[PDB]
Amino acid sequence: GPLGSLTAEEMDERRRQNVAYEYLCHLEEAKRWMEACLGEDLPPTTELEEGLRNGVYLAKLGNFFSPKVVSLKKIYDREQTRYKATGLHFRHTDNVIQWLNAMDEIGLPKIFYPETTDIYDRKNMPRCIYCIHALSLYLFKLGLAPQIQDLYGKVDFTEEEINNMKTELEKYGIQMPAFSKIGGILANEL
Repeated sequence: GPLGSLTAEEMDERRRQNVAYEYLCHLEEAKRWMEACLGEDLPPTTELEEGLRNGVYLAKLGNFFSPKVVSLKKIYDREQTRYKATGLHFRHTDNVIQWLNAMDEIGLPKIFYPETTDIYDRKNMPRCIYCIHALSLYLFKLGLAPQIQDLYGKVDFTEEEINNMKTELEKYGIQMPAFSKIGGILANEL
């Protein structure tokens, strides 16, 4: 059975940083929209990056709408048991490559062509989240898929995480594009 404790406490009022708090908050949404249509107990925000890095989620997303472009039974029994054990065995990444090919379904530009080098990095992977956000309008373009809503700022976070966020994107130079203007390239060059 499940477990847990009973505690609650905070420091700041609303948040510490705007850019950082925006990043974390975004993740909380990316999972809400994904499960909103799919329907499955997904991991938390602090572990989200740990669940997305796995190709298992890369194929599941690239198969939920385009199960053709993506091979079948690519996922490792969709259990990710061996993963939690130690981590990636240079086999899960395979599912990632497929997801990248899914773009060929419509012929998206290069701006939406994330590399595996970023997906196989348990420290930085903005192109991953960002891309997942654009996928919303993508399907909504050649289909009638739902559109992600914007309401970041309803779920607070820790001080060590938020502060660490802006930090990781202060030296590594994490490209922070405008989520408001994502479908501006593919729209021009159809």
